[PDB]
Amino acid sequence: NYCFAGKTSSISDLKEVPRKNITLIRGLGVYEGQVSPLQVAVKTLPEVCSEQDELDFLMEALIISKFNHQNIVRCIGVSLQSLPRFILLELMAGGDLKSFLRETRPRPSLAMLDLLHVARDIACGCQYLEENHFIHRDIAARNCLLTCPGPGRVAKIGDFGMARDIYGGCAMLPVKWMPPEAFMEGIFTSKTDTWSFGVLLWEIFSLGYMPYPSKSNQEVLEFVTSGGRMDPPKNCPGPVYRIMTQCWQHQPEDRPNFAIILERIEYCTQDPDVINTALPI
Ligand SMILES: Cc1cc(-c2cccc(Cl)c2)n[nH]1
Repeated sequence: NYCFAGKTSSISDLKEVPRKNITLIRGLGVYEGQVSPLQVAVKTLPEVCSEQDELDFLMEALIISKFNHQNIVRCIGVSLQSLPRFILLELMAGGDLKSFLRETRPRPSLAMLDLLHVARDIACGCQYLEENHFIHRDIAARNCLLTCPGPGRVAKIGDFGMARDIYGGCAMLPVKWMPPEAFMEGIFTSKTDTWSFGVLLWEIFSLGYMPYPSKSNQEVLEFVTSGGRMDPPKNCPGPVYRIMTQCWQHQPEDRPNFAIILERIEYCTQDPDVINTALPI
């Protein structure tokens, strides 16, 4: 049983697709697939898995199925009555955002306005989640996807594994994306996602760098609790960095909600001094 947006659903509300219509085309590093012809992404549940795993996998399908927003990957259906168990998802030809930023890094193509649109796209999805009282818990560039690598790309939140687990270890917590109260007290609110979006904003304008580059998890933990914060990414415009620093306010009540973040991202797309800033090569 899953609840969201005022309703409770179950494995039944999902759209079961008969296994016979589903064809795998590639591994994607998750597979490209076909449904008779619709092009989809197929998330597979290993047959070698525990019973906790099985329930983990079912919840994710219910979670993503209850969202209706252009910046959240669509759930096409499921194939759970056959093995291995499939979740069918919107295909995002652009791939994940962290790799795209790394491969598309300018070299001897991509401009400041493109990064702001990605940031706006993800901020729009987070607002939708916030307005519906869903806490993602793992906003990060690795969990965002792009429709296409070229112009007119749209970014969307693509993975909800963390929100399903707490619905898995100290060395596995995304500490570098978490605010103090989260890794200290295990408190999670919409203001948890605000902090994480700030780190995501740093990932975006650093063009795919790991946050707190030379630090370890425990170093970051002690750095952040003491009040330390990352420096601007190379060439990052001031107005963009100021969004990050507002997202990283120590007290959650001093952080902006996602409506304000969107508002400030849009004001940055209207500033020539911002969008005419060159990326580092
Ligand atoms: C849920 C989902 C993942 C993807 C995808 C991941 C990596 C590369 C590419 Cl081309 C697509 N699309 N949809």
